[PDB]
Amino acid sequence: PQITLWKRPLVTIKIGGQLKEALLDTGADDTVIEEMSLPGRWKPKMIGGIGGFIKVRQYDQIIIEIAGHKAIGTVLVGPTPVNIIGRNLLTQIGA
Repeated sequence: PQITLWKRPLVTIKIGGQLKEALLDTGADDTVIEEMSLPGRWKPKMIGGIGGFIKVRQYDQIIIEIAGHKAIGTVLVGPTPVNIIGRNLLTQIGA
């Protein structure tokens, strides 16, 4: 089975005690989470640039739990299929 590597189990994150599945993407500078409802204040955000033009919402005061570690920062929310993590969180963990 060398052709395919079993690789250790995937990775999950805990937001408010909720279990979610997300993939790591070093190519993503920021983090985007599929559309969902969350408690607390929210703000409308728009994206354009090149190849973009959709309205999304974001949260600027939420806490994320990773590998039993607490972290506070901005967490952009969009209609993306699932959740994707960018360098913002990847580097947050440190080395």
